[PDB]
Amino acid sequence: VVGGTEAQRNSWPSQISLQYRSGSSWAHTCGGTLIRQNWVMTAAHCVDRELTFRVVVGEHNLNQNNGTEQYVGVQKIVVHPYWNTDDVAAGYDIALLRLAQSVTLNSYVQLGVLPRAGTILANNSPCYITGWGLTRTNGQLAQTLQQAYLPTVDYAICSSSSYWGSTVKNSMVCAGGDGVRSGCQGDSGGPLHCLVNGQYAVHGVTSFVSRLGCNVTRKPTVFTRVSAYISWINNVIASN
Ligand SMILES: [Ca+2]
Repeated sequence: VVGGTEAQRNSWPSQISLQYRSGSSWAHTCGGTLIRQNWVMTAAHCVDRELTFRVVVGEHNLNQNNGTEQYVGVQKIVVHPYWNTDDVAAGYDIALLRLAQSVTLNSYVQLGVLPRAGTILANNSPCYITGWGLTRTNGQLAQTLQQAYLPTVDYAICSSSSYWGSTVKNSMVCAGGDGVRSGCQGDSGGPLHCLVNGQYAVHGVTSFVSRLGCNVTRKPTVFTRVSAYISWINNVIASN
């Protein structure tokens, strides 16, 4: 997250760190949202590579013991069937991970609340992106979980020529674009949390930013629109 501030430890208890085994250790690669005790919602693109993956819940600082972490292997990966790695702009950038064990819920580990199907936010709706992604374009991952205030940019604006044009689809949510604050590499798969009727809900799964850079004016961060996938999510969980 570029232009973020450090999240308080218990602000976003559904945020998870998706990690892969790298030698004797593990490397953070993507965010995710805990949606059942044994299911995580992430981006399809985060799991294109044939890697060994684990999920960390109750994580705050990637580089030190928080005393709150639980570590769980990924048992099964279900990518949306229409996802195409050669075409992120087509959408469908969403995947569900079934965990090998059910995690224990507490102040640091909670299920993310999802919006009702079909919900579209009015332009400029207040949201926060969270993640351990790069803190600058071509920079380094954060150590501590970061948050950035990123108001939505509706489909009509976001898909206009000076923004993202045809690249953005109605199955996506755009947020930010101020040239200062944005998602960045390593935030992919994580939540966009938006405040509606007094409650934060996870309206987005972080999907992409501009090839030109993370915080680029009029290139808001783009998210898979969770409310477009409610039936698909339920169908997968019910059949697995
Ligand atoms: Ca830690």
